[PDB]
Amino acid sequence: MKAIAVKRGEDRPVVIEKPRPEPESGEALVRTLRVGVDGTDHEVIAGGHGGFPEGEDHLVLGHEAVGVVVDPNDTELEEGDIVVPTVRRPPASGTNEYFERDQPDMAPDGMYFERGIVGAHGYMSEFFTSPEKYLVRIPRSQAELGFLIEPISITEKALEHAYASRSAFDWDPSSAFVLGNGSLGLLTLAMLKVDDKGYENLYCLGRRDRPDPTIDIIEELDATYVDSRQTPVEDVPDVYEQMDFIYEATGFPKHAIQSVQALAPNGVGALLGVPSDWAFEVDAGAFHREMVLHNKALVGSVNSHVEHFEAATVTFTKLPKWFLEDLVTGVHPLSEFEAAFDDDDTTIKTAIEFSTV
Amino acid sequence: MKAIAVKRGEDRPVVIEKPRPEPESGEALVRTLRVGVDGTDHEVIAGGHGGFPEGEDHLVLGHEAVGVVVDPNDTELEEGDIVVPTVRRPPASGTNEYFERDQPDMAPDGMYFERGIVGAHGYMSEFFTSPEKYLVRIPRSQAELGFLIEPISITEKALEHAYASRSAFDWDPSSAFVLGNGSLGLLTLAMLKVDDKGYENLYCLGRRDRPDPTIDIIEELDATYVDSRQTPVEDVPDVYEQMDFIYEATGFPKHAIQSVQALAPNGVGALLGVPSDWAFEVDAGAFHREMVLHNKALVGSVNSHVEHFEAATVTFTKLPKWFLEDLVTGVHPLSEFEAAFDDDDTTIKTAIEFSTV
Ligand SMILES: NC(=O)c1ccc[n+]([C@@H]2O[C@H](COP(=O)([O-])OP(=O)(O)OC[C@H]3O[C@@H](n4cnc5c(N)ncnc54)[C@H](OP(=O)(O)O)[C@@H]3O)[C@@H](O)[C@H]2O)c1
Ligand SMILES: NC(=O)c1ccc[n+]([C@@H]2O[C@H](COP(=O)([O-])OP(=O)(O)OC[C@H]3O[C@@H](n4cnc5c(N)ncnc54)[C@H](OP(=O)(O)O)[C@@H]3O)[C@@H](O)[C@H]2O)c1
Ligand SMILES: O=C1O[C@H](CO)[C@@H](O)[C@H](O)[C@H]1O
Ligand SMILES: O=C1O[C@H](CO)[C@@H](O)[C@H](O)[C@H]1O
Ligand SMILES: [Zn+2]
Ligand SMILES: [Zn+2]
Repeated sequence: MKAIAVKRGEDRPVVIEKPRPEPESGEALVRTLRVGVDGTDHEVIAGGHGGFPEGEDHLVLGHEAVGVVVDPNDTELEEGDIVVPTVRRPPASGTNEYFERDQPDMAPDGMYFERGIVGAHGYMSEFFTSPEKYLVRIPRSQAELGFLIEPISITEKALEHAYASRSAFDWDPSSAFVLGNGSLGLLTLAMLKVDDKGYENLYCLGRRDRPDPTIDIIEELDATYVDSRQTPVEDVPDVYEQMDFIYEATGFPKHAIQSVQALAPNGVGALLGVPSDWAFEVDAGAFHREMVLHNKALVGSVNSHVEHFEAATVTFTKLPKWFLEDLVTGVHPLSEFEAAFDDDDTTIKTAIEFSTV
Repeated sequence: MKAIAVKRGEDRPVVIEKPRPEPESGEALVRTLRVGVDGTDHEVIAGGHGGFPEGEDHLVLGHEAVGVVVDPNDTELEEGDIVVPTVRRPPASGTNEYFERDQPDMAPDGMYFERGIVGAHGYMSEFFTSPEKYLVRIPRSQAELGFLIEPISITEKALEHAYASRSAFDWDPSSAFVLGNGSLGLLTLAMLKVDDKGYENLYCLGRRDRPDPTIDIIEELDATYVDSRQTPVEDVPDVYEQMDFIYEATGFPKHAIQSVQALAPNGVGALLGVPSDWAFEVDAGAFHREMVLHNKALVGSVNSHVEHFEAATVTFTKLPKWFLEDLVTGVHPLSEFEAAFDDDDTTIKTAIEFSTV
């Protein structure tokens, strides 16, 4: 079968050939439909994040996948079920408490593999296998855009933890600020528009000149575009307002620290970005005083698990159809797979199509 | 009546005389028994925190008080009840949503007064009045050390919020690290020893040379003393272990940032210190990456409300008697009030006695 992989030393994704896998007991065989591409995949290709499987020359990419079950084997899945795989799997040493208690998303470094990212091959192959417990059934009609379920689930987890941090008092937020106009940030902005917390004012930070299709999406959602070149995060409360909820999706470390200054009293910032090393001079006193005297919280979040994927299927149905059309700028057949890794300003979310239902 | 106050421009606390107050409707008249002194009071005397009441030449100090009801007026309190007042009161402009919903501890700057700290006189007077709703009845036998209920309540709130931040997954901590060996830090260390979360290993950071009575208390609680001059917070995991829970009570901004490096995966730091301005070069990338990839949280907390004071009465009963004897290094009659504001290494928690039951 064909797969899309990065090879050690090499700079770009290439096609390789591998044998079709066979499911072991408790696993199903899945025929890949579509696999999404995101910022993390680019960071994996560049060497900034993740790592190869032990004793392998390559890493099959892709962690945002939707497929169809072709052989249920000895599982309770049915032939033709549409499934989305979770990303984390137990490491070489075997299972551990995080997997046994069904919270692998909380496992630390070295206690997991992430398919397509660290220590295990991803889903950009014609077929793959997975254990039934890591395959989430989704409604058949979400098959075409089912690669969005994984990134949606990322935000479902982040919101669960951020909101939990505010659960000891009566918190009623009205403003939300998304940092970053990538596919994760834009998806999250749309999710916040339909969130039960009832946000009245939405804002999204980027650094693009008009005309730009990410700006168009932000404004079409009735949100305000904030240009960080004009208004840095720390200055936002002077120009606009203090933000009850901040979701960071830039991977820029300055935003992790400065977000505290933009938060309203009793607010929380959720941090999702995978940053590079970076040192600078911080007013630590300002950071410290704001956190304490205004009862603020910062919560980091990575990965997601089954319940978050399930929640994502509900959120998906609430998203405007125009938004999903505008977000997904290209779905490319395997024959043109290279196009999916192009990253210019007009490329928002891409995917590679391996097969159709 | 006599009161202990700081006067504008002046450097030290002095005795002043004021008329005995009269309770309005819904208020009781309380005869002050004992009022504690803490780090915040010293910061108020120095001008680093708080502020005077509008149109007043002075501020009566003291926010940690226990008293006896002498006139219940038209309240449901009874003559002779032992009470501890809460600290926050509505500002000049009147009540607001935070007070109406019974969460004044969440009110931002300008939406509260704090008696003895900002905008309103404290409790270092022979008598004071308060609304019934802000007077917490405590068991009569806690009268002698009842000024500890307020600082205990501070930690009760901080723990509620920190633990709430971890409530979306199965968190079972085993290690806790208290930063600071002041009266708040030491009290909190003892509370953690009896906490239901079941901490096995306790640690407390200070910067004293032996012999020192704060070191003695830490070791007598079966905790490990960490000297920050030898082992800074960021290096603690190399020398000792990663900490599931960190409670910051130094007011040193470096600790607010560095605590993230000392946290175990999925851990939370609670920040309580009231810091001074301070800038330095931070590895922001390290901060950001740890928060995200290891699902960490930081929560700030200030003040406390009735439910926290109630909880404190239960915690009080669990604290070892030897510990309370060692923590309270002097209770001074009003005649020797100056002694209570002495701050040398051997002074831990002090109080001023105005009267006895
Ligand atoms: N925590 C998790 O489990 C998890 C899951 C998914 C993704 N992530 C991380 O989340 C981040 C976003 O993911 P993504 O797929 O949306 O990445 P992306 O497509 O690269 O989006 C990042 C966006 O941030 C913008 N940006 C960067 N610095 C900025 C600045 N200083 N001011 C304003 N905008 C700035 C970029 O704008 P320009 O294009 O103009 O440079 C870009 O559009 C990445 O770091 C990714 O690794 C984490
Ligand atoms: N959030 C709230 O509602 C609230 C409530 C109460 C108190 N607080 C704050 O909490 C903090 C502690 O209160 P407290 O009454 O316990 O104050 P404190 O008596 O002044 O105790 C602070 C302790 O921290 C130690 N310390 C300072 N810097 C250090 C460093 N770099 N390394 C190791 N130890 C260091 C000091 O040691 P040395 O004596 O050796 O200098 C001192 O013993 C203060 O900032 C106070 O304002 C906040
Ligand atoms: O993009 C991602 O990066 C994360 C870190 O590799 C991983 O945990 C998530 O499953 C994935 O969505
Ligand atoms: O020491 C304190 O400082 C806090 C800030 O002034 C105040 O809110 C608390 O009630 C008090 O315990
Ligand atoms: Zn992704
Ligand atoms: Zn106090």
